[PDB]
Amino acid sequence: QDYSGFTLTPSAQSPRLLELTFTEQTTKQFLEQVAEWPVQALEYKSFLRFRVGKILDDLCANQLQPLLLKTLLNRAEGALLINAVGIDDVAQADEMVKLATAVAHLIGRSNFDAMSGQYYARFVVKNYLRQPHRVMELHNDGTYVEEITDYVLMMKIDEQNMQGGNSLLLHLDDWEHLDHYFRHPLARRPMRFAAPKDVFHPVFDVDQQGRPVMRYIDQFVQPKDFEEGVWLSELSDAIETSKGILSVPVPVGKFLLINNLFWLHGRDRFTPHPDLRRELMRQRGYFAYA
Amino acid sequence: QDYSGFTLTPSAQSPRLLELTFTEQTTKQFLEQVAEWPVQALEYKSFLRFRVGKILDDLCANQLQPLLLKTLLNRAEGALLINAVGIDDVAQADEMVKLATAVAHLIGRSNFDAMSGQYYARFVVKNYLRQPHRVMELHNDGTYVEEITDYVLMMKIDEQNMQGGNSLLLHLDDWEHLDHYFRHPLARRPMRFAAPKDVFHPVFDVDQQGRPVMRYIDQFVQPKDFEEGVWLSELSDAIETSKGILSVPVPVGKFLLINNLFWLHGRDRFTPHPDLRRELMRQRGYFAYA
Amino acid sequence: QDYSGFTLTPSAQSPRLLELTFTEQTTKQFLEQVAEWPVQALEYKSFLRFRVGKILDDLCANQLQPLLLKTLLNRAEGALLINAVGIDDVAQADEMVKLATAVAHLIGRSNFDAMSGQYYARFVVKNYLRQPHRVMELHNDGTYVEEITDYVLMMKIDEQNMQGGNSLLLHLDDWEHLDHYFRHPLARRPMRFAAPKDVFHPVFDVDQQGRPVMRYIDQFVQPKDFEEGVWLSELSDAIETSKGILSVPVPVGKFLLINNLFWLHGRDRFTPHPDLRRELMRQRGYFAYA
Amino acid sequence: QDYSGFTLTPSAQSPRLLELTFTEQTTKQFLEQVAEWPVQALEYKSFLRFRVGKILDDLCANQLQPLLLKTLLNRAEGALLINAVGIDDVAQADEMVKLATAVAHLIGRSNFDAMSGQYYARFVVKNYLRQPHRVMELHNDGTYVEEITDYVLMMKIDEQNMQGGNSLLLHLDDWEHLDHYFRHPLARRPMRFAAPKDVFHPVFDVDQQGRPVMRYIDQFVQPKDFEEGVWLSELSDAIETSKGILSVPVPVGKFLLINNLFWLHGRDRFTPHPDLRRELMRQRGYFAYA
Ligand SMILES: [Fe+2]
Ligand SMILES: [Fe+2]
Ligand SMILES: [Fe+2]
Ligand SMILES: [Fe+2]
Repeated sequence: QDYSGFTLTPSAQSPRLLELTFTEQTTKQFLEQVAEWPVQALEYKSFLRFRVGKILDDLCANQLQPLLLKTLLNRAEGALLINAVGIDDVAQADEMVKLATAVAHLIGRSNFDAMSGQYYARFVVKNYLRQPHRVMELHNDGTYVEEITDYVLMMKIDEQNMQGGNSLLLHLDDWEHLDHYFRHPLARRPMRFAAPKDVFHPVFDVDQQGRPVMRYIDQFVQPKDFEEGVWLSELSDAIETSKGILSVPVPVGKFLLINNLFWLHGRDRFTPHPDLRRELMRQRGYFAYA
Repeated sequence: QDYSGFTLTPSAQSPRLLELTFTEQTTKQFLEQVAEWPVQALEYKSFLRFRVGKILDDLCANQLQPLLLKTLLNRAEGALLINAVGIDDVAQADEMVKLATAVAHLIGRSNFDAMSGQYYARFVVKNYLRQPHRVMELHNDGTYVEEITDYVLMMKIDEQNMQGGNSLLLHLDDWEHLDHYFRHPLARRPMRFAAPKDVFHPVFDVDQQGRPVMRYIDQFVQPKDFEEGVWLSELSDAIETSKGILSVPVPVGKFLLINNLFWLHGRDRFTPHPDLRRELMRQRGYFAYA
Repeated sequence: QDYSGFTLTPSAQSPRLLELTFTEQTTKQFLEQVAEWPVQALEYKSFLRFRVGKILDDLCANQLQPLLLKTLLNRAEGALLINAVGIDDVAQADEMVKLATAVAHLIGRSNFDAMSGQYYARFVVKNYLRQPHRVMELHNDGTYVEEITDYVLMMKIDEQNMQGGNSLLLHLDDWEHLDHYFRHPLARRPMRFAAPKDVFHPVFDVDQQGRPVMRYIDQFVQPKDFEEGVWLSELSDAIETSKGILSVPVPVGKFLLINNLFWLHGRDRFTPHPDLRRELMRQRGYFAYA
Repeated sequence: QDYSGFTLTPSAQSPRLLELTFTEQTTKQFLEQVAEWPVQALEYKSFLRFRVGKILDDLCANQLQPLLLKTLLNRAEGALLINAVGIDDVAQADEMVKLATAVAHLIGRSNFDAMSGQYYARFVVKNYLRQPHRVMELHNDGTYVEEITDYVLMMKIDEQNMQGGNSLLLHLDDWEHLDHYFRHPLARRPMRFAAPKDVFHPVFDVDQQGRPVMRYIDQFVQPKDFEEGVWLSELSDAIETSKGILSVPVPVGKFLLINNLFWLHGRDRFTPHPDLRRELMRQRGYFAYA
């Protein structure tokens, strides 16, 4: 398939993860057509988040939106690494926020983020949970609020003096222990989840066709007793040692966009360096389509 | 396996349907040990329904109850035809009610039946829905009340001048159109069900492992529009013409006991005869096990 | 416009009331294709009401359903007189119920009727509210239940020795006093309505575009005081003396199908005759369309 | 004061009870102007109850309605005996229902009556609670339903071979034991009232100015214990032996209309006679005024 305005190819890590790259021409026209709205105008007026999405999609002859949706909702796939030729440097952070906003608002809506007070959040890492030699464990987002998070978007804004730190991904259908954990008696028992109002939901559920989906994070699940706590500790080990995990470099200017129901994500350890600098932007939300 | 007090063999119709026959000795001892409780005492005091179950199970060295449960809950099976050597005539109707009560109360509890005002009901057929030349369509029981019916028990009390009229059975896993109907967009949409307070639930759902189960009856489903109504009418035809349907003679003194979640049941047409007489007893309820 | 399977022409009474007549060929094929479902099967299985609708629509090359909907929802129209060549005698009552059922279930669903215990009701008139010399006052149906009745269907099944008795119709946009009553302070005040649980709603409301619609009947409105009661009594007189009222003979085998939000209906007086016989069928329900 | 269409004079029993008599001319014009509505039309269409009220009031140059309201709401009065010259015989029962309906619907609305299924009820007495030698104890109406009854209307339709049976009345401000019972600790304690859903309210309350009002009947009050029951039994005796009670003959064609908050009513004993005949009509409701 030859698409209008972008190309599409499988990643080096997995055929489940597709790489979508906007052509230089699409990128220039996009930036020109959204220059009248600074990032602040997107912050203030949520309708402009959808408008910039429409602008990008029209520049791709209305082929982008159905491709995004089909890829993210397809159980066999459900993940994209996305970039635009010519947006690849920390000095273009505003342009990166604009691009990611447009893509996200073609498939749904980005929820309010408590860490920033906006629909997206940016974080800066320089040199117990912020240990460089520790892996951030695989998890799903949104486990401690009532409404389901359908997607997670993570964009690399900057990277300096950085060895390691790849994003880690696990698709449930590549996880060799899924069948063992999904069939356990505890799998579909509602458990308490709390951040530091509590919600109750199981670790596993099923999609419309009956296939397993997952809502799990070690930090926010609150086992009520020994039985639950021992089972969860083993679950954790069975995720973290999986042979199906992907290790994905996210270069500056690219972002991962993944279906949060059947992908888990995390982050690899990295080398400490006095002049290390890593900057990320995230957006999480719900799918909505006509 | 040689069981104590009963034998067990697959039916002529399907390996999914097992035939359990209590030996003559078990039958005589059972009747002796429950003779102090007439059927009326079972009607009045629901604990005696469980007591007579315990009596039958003890006579089978406590092998009956786990066999019943495992067979009814096993997706590959989930149906029994049950009888007792020496109970085979309409004059022993009381003994038949006692036997069926004991078996049912080993796996759960029989619900109140509006047609009789008791935990079981008996009906007598002699010569538009009571047409002999019409098939009673395949359906699940309990579709129009809030709590799920897990089992259906149908016992033949009497049969005279009767050609045809077999019980019809369809296990979902023998139904060739299951995949087509379970994946349709309407399959898991809650629909209104009413008898002649309304409840809302879908036609299809899933068991704990994600496999399809069904709660359907043509008469009590109330489609809200053309879309729903046309789809249900086709569903009906796809059930009634299935090649997977079993045709099971139920002789006097035997009863079918089936898992109402993944078996549908109905009844075949029969020949009119001036001196026809058919008498049935039913019991429906929920599973409960330690 | 030449339609496939039916013709369509304005009535002698008003361009707002269109007459739709199924051709003889459509009628014969329709009756052949629904002969396997007697009226009782429609009573028992509500999905078959939609199926017979689909059968009629397919015979009209799928032109009937969009024509019905557009006519009934069009403010300038909203009423049909409908018949089928060859169905015109009391001996074909079953065929008349089948036809009217098919048409109704193409535009929505007919609600349960307390007078019959079915989705339609038939009534037989032979020789204070059943006085022949009295007009049945113009009204809307469904005024004393919570959910809105969108349509009313009234079919003449039989008529013998009958002088007068036409159906009376008033479209709000032909009512010369609408503006006076819709602007009164009482027009949009919720009032109590009860049949002989009470509901509360105003006599007037507005459609989506802001135009007046009405939910009124003299018998079931319960004014709470002198002010309300005097105003309603004048409203009544202003309806009953309107110059915009239509007088429509409904011959045997025809039925009126009207939008109950902006049409009121009633019935004219008639001559007593020892051997008078009039038989009607009604169906009332809600619109539903994809 | 000379009123238009009626005269007004204090009763022989008490200055608190005024007698209002419609003149012969007002009566004839009233009957002429309401002849198009039989009593059945009033039953069917509650707005006509208010319309006939308007007709009577207009014939009294709009002086009747404010006189009715002021008299019934005035604490010093609150009771009327009402009649119309020329309506005085059982053969004019329909005219009596029309008159009483008009008066009542000028001051409020008559509630549904369970004994008749209509807004008024008629009863016929001929020769333990229906003993002739027993007094019907003084009480307030409406004590066992949630909403307050503000007025009681009792009209004599017929009387034959009748000695005694006067209506008994007690205004709270003529009751010598009021102060003793109103100040008791139990006076304002909510008690259970039930007819043969229960409501809870005290025996005494206060009007807007802080003056005592009463909601009491011996038959429907349900004391919860010895304390309540003994106090109520003494209350009863203190009402029934009061020196303030009025004894009012109600002749055929007249009706009492009383404020049910500060008047109690009952009925005196009477002589048995083989050919006794007494016929009453009642209406009870709430006040409503602009
Ligand atoms: Fe995360
Ligand atoms: Fe059944
Ligand atoms: Fe009507
Ligand atoms: Fe009373």
